[PDB]
Amino acid sequence: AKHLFTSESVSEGHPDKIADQISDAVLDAILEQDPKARVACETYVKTGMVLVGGEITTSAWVDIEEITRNTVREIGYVHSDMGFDANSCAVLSAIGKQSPDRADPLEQGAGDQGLMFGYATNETDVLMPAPITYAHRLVQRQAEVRKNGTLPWLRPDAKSQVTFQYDDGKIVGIDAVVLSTQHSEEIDQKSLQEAVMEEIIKPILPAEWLTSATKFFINPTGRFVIGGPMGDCGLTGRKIIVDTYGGMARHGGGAFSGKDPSKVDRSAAYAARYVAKNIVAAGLADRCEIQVSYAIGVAEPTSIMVETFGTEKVPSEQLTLLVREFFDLRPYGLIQMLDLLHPIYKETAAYGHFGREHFPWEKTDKAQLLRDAAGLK
Amino acid sequence: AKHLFTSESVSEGHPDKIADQISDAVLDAILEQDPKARVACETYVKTGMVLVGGEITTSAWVDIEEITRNTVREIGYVHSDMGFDANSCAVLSAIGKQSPDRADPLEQGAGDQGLMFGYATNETDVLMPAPITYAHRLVQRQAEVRKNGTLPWLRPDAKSQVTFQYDDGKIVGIDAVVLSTQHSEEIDQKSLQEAVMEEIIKPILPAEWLTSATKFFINPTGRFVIGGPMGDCGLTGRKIIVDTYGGMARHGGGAFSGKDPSKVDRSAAYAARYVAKNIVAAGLADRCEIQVSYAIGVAEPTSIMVETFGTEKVPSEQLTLLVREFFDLRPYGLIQMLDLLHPIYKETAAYGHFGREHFPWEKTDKAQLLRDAAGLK
Ligand SMILES: [Co+2]
Ligand SMILES: [Co+2]
Ligand SMILES: [Co+2]
Ligand SMILES: [Co+2]
Ligand SMILES: [K+]
Ligand SMILES: [K+]
Ligand SMILES: [K+]
Repeated sequence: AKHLFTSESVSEGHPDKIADQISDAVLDAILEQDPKARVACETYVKTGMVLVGGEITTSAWVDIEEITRNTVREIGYVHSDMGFDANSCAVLSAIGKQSPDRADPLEQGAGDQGLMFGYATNETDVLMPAPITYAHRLVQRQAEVRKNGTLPWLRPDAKSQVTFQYDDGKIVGIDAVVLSTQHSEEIDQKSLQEAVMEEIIKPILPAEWLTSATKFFINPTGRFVIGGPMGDCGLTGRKIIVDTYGGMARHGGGAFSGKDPSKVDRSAAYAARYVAKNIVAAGLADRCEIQVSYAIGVAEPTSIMVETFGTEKVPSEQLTLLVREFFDLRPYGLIQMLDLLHPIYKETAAYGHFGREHFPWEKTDKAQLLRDAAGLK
Repeated sequence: AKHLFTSESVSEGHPDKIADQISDAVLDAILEQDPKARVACETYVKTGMVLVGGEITTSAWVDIEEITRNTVREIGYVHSDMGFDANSCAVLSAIGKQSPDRADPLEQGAGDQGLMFGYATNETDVLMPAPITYAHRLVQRQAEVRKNGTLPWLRPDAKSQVTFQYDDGKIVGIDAVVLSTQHSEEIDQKSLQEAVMEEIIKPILPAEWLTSATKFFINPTGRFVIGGPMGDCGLTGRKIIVDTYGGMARHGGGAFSGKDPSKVDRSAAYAARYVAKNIVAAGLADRCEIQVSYAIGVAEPTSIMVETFGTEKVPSEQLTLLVREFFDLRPYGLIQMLDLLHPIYKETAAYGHFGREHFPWEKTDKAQLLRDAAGLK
């Protein structure tokens, strides 16, 4: 049966992502010097202004200003006529520093409560929903061609949204595509439309999916010239769905960036991506969504639900069974199973935390063991 | 089949909610004077500090400081030993003001792109998932008994999380309950546990659902004495799931508070709650989730999906059909259908935007017409 579904993505340099990247840049920077630092670092950015505020608990000494400005420059906001300059905006910070003050460390309990969700589906090479995969790929492409002089009239800020029509479970093709890139005053709009069609859209989207019918909307309102923080507000934790799975699978409250791995909100979610992906690369089901939860000071998850939406090749009790045998879902266990105490996190902060294959949670190393304990098959 | 599911809520005065309430307090305050003001007003609160920053476009003159402080006082943070004082914290603001500069206004296009989701299910009197209903009810109760001198040793900040076990679709009962209230240095912990059991938990949760087996965790880590902004960070748009449906139904990126109704992220989501609830009070299905999307400058939604998860009493094409006949889903249509240009919004900012019955989107006024166009039945 037909039905359509949509998902959105935004580039590096959309204001909430500028915030996400800065936070994580500070997370990495401390993790480089002190892999066991506790950090929670929420950023806010606004037209003149980056306020990076935190509670951090570490040895490390790190230069918030310098870190901030460098990140703003990588994204490329470097002159007042863009809307924001990395070399002259104000960076205020408000980071409270705490200097660091059971038998089996794996038994330490959850830092805070929470529910968190993970998905995979075999609809993609990366085991991700197609819409969120393609939306991310449009916006990536736009930062790519910007950065590499191909299309150098184009400025950082940009959104993509792709809407896919499916008949039963099966992607039929692409009903609409929308892309809106900040660009210089130099280029004008029909010429831009050809360019993004040539260079961002046609080389990313599968042709078989595009038809005579695909409604494309490229800068629909025209002249997107000042963007980024100018006239807008980024805060960490706002593009929370884009981070995940574009609205295909569910979400607990929680944001990732600027939280170190002791934070279940990040880790437990990475681990759930990891269990669900392994469940599917193993041929245990076609789609798998999984809810974990935790309660403060208990170590075991208060809840595990698995939902393979009628797509299992083994009954489900047996599934949740081996969910538990192959995975240490306790707070310190996650951190062990995925080897998290490293400065890996800024790369996460833009184009999808998931679907991207060199992160510890994307590897399908438990594939076979899951298969051949799922009976033997 | 058994499986469990969890949802979380937080009180007024959890820091992200303090932010949510302040933003919305400014939204209402302008809407009182200028119902057509465009406002987007993101707040950030941190130990000394409320930064309320915005882009606003209105006639209205309003006192951000005074508004902020009053809201902080209603929640009750009123003395340094709580962690935050409404009468002496600093309120900085950064609001850019713009003074206001097609044939059928209903045809004006979407302000921005987005996907948004709505749900109902007949699992509750209010047509909401039970977990998110009960979690909100625990935290409400805790603000209630605090505020009305029953339990006056208790301070604002608090979280609840309830985990429900279901056999097929049918709530069986409550596996675990967690509640963690900030409290004065006066009361200690065993005495507090009796009190919250007597006065917050036993009078809110259905008894038939509680058993011999219900794992209750009340202040698990003990002594929650300073809370609110002290040592933490609120930002608007962080308790985004709690706002919705606790993780039962899906989410687009988007936050509500501090956005006026021209903002699809709010409105379209309220309208989706409205269509889905009417679909179920009409007996068209048991659970209905609905995805709407929009693209910038188009007026019609780019996408409508309805998902009545095998629970329809009419086939689905016919459903999406009458989804379209009974509802004006265009940006200005939503605003018409739900009569939004009023100062109604601060009440939204704490305990659930939905499930709460005197908001324009909760009324089931299209009930019958939907029934008797759904064939006649
Ligand atoms: Co935003
Ligand atoms: Co949280
Ligand atoms: Co928070
Ligand atoms: Co948005
Ligand atoms: K964070
Ligand atoms: K959020
Ligand atoms: K907002």
